[PDB]
Amino acid sequence: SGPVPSRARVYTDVNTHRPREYWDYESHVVEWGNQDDYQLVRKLGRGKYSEVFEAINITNNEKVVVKILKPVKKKKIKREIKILENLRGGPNIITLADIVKDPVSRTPALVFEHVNNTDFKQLYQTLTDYDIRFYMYEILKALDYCHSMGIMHRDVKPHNVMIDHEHRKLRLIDWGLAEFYHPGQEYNVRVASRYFKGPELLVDYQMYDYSLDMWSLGCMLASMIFRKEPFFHGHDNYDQLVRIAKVLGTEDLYDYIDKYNIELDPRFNDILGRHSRKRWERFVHSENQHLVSPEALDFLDKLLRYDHQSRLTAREAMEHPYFYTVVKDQARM
Ligand SMILES: Brc1cccc2nn[nH]c12
Ligand SMILES: [Cl-]
Ligand SMILES: [Cl-]
Repeated sequence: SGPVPSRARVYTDVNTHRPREYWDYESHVVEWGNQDDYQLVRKLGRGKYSEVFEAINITNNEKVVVKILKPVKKKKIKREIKILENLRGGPNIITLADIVKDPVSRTPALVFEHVNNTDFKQLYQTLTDYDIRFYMYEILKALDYCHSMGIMHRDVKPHNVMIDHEHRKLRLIDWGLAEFYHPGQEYNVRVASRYFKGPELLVDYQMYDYSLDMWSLGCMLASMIFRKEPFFHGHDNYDQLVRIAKVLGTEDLYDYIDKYNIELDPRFNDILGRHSRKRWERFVHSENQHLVSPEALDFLDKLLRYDHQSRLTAREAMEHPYFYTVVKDQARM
């Protein structure tokens, strides 16, 4: 018969208990402002597939970031707006300041609070042990918040984390793939960037939850403490699962597939083979050993599980011994 159903271990019913308007983004009515309140200063480098500008609010001479929404379903645009409005003011969440259309092209754009175009990817292979712990804890505050608000990010990766290293400030950005969690909803598995895709995405298990973000976070942590970018380096989406299976082992993979009665794409039958679960010590060498501790490996091991239900929640992660010194230093401000 079909795949075995799954529910989030935490924040399972939070959208059900909200008014319909909170999560029913298709029925959201946007008041569209005038892009002529803003003057674009310069294009920010965000890849071939993104149009983001530094701009000035000409009324108050404030710096902002403008994101021009490349043509895409109006439903996706409402979804990102409604999620950004719901999360506005949450810890380490980017602030949506305005929603505007070009008066001529009528192209929709999002206006955000200014952040420097310094993403985590530029910094996260040069950090101290303490700074990896510090910024991981700041990312967890954003994830525990959006999860508690019934939202999964689904595109957690270094490029989507903006850091002001001088002020030790972080923002989680690009909510364009984010969704509301509803118990029993089957989601699109064609989300996230290859190297950060959870096993649920790779084996086509659609009834996933907030725990997807916790896999992505584990991939980022592994890349940082082992200085191995990316940690799971697949040629394509099929090879991605093989790269995972060569570390996590095939026994736990086939147990996962059996537990949720997953129908494994036939292409997997040749390429997964048979692999032991590897000890993390295998990835430790003289140029990363200063970032690796028993605490870091214990924490990483609890994020990188095939079974999405087994992974730490954001709040459980924030309680791990890996963050004791960060928590203590925060309480003393
Ligand atoms: Br770049 C950038 C900056 C601020 C918010 C953003 N949301 N998506 N990309 C963003
Ligand atoms: Cl990235
Ligand atoms: Cl989607």
